[PDB]
Amino acid sequence: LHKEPATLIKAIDGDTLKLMYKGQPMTFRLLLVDTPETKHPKKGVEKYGPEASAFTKKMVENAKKLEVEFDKGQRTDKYGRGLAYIYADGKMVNEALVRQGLAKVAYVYKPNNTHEQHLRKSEAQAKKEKLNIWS
Repeated sequence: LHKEPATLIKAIDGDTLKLMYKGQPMTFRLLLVDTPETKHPKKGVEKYGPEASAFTKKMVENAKKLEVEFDKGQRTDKYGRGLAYIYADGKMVNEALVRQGLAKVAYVYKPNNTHEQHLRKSEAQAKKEKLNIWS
């Protein structure tokens, strides 16, 4: 796996970003994590949804550098969203959310599961610490 640069256009939700990648504007979905949603009329603003969204937003907006890292499987989902691990100043946004109890590890689709065990370890720790959704 390798990292490539991207530029923030817009943070949309806890787990969805609009980036400029290879000169094109693109929506990215964070791989392997589910954050509570702010969107949807069919749900509403779920609990911690707003918190997860502010966390993702500040972490990507305050970064000097953003990088995207595709996994080994498909790189877009059926909605045309890029599927990637996102890094802000070298720190993985997907892991940060999980480590804070602001996201669960998603149902996983091989072969797009390279950082699966890393994330599940951060998730067991946030659980252990009873943070946010594990409160």
